This record gives sequence, C-alpha cells and structure tokens, in this order.
Amino acid sequence: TEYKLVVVGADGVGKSALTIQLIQNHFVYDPTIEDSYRKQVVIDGETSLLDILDTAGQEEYSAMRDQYMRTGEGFLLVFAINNTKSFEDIHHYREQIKRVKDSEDVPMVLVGNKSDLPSRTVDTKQAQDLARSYGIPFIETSAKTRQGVDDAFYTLVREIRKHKEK
Ligand SMILES: C#Cc1c(F)ccc2cc(O)cc(-c3ncc4c(N5C[C@H]6CC[C@@H](C5)N6C(=O)C[C@](C)(CC5CCOCC5)C(=O)O)nc(OC[C@@]56CCCN5C[C@H](F)C6)nc4c3F)c12
Ligand SMILES: Nc1nc2c(ncn2[C@@H]2O[C@H](COP(=O)(O)OP(=O)(O)O)[C@@H](O)[C@H]2O)c(=O)[nH]1
Ligand SMILES: [Mg+2]
Repeated sequence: TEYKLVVVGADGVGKSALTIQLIQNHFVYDPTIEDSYRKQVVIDGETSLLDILDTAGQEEYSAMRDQYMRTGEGFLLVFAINNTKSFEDIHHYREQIKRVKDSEDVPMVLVGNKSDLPSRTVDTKQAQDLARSYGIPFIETSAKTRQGVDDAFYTLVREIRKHKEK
C-alpha cells in the first residue's frame, strides 16, 4: 500500500522542516528545493509507504506542474501561526488542488505550524473554523519540537482511506 502525499503552503511556513522531521527525525533547508521522500510506516495496523512531495519553487502553472500535482492523493495545507498572510493564502492552495484533481472532496488536512513560537497572529479558533468550512481536520504542529508531526501525516492517510471508501 502506498500513499502520495503533497505538502503545500506559503514560503517559510515549515513544509521542509515538517517533512524532514517525519522522514529524517531531526529539526533542520534550501528554500528553493522541491524534493520527494519515502518512508515505510504502520498506521492503525496497516503497513504502508508514504511518498511525500515537499513543494517549492517559483509560482508557475503549466501542464507538467498540474500533472505533478494531480498525482497527489492527499495534501497538507500548511500555514504558520505567526504569519497571517500564510493563513490567508490557504484558500488559494485548496482551490488549486480542487482545480487539478477535478473534484470537490480531495483528502486534505489543515496544518498550523510553528506552534512552539510565542508570536502568534492566527488563533486556534480561526484555524478550526476554516477547517470546519472545508470539512477537513486541523492539526497544530511544531517541526521544532515534533509536536503534532506524525498526527498531521497520519491523519492525512486516514482522510485518504475514508475517501477510498466512498
Ligand atoms: C502549491 C501549489 C499547487 C497546488 F497545491 C495544486 C496545484 C497546483 C498546480 C500548479 O500548476 C501550480 C501550483 C502552485 N505552484 C506554486 C505556487 C507558489 N509558489 C510555490 C512555493 C509556495 C509559495 C512560493 C511560490 N513558493 C516558494 O517556494 C517560494 C520560494 C522559496 C521563495 C524564495 C525565492 C528566492 O528568494 C528567497 C525566497 C521560492 O523558491 O520561490 N505560489 C502560489 O501562490 C502564492 C500566492 C502569493 C503570491 C501570489 N500568489 C497567489 C496567491 F495569492 C498565493 N501558488 C502556487 C501554486 F498554486 C499548484
Ligand atoms: N520555531 C520554529 N521554526 C520553524 C518551524 N518550522 C520551520 N521553522 C523554521 O522556519 C524557517 C522556514 O522553514 P522551512 O522548513 O524552510 O519552510 P518552507 O519554505 O515552508 O519549506 C526555517 O528557518 C525553519 O527552521 C517550527 O515549527 N518552529
Ligand atoms: Mg522548503
């Protein structure tokens, strides 16, 4: 069993740091580099391979990019709790996913990262309300302390399994 997971969101939210915590178990990363990793995990008793695409690069839209994004089975929509503009951008990323997947119910999880920082600008309640409006889970994370990291990825695999049952 394999799951193709894609991590999206604004520059500097922690996409690479969350990916590296899951894959390499340490808190680290060249902001311009887009790369993929695999990890074998057991989630709710099921062994699976997670393929994680950590997105980066210039904002560009093309047939090849719409094709690389379309292969994602589930998406983490990551914002940083100290960056209001990254939270405001979440609607854009959710819309792009829905556009390339040609579907209204693509597996997604809303992730509020940098939960260890004291300089919060986005309240937990604003994020919970946004996730409820989308019908998706909201997970608070810190790539620095590892709070919520496995929960964000594993919850996205559970969202994919629920979608496969429909
Ligand atoms: C995600 C997607 C997507 C899906 F999910 C699903 C399907 C897709 C299909 C595609 O064809 C295409 C995409 C898709 N690719 C890329 C996107 C993107 N990138 C990509 C990443 C994320 C932000 C920035 C630019 N990125 C960076 O890596 C920025 C840095 C690290 C900055 C460096 C540069 C050197 O100097 C120091 C800083 C960089 O290397 O350029 N930015 C935006 O939007 C940004 C906002 C803010 C400004 C205006 N713009 C419109 C809204 F207002 C939001 N969207 C993107 C996008 F949709 C999708
Ligand atoms: N304190 C703290 N810093 C983080 C956390 N996640 C990422 N960072 C830092 O924020 C910056 C951007 O992180 P990065 O992973 O490159 O973001 P990306 O551009 O979304 O890939 C780096 O300096 C990271 O070390 C976190 O949860 N807490
Ligand atoms: Mg990165």
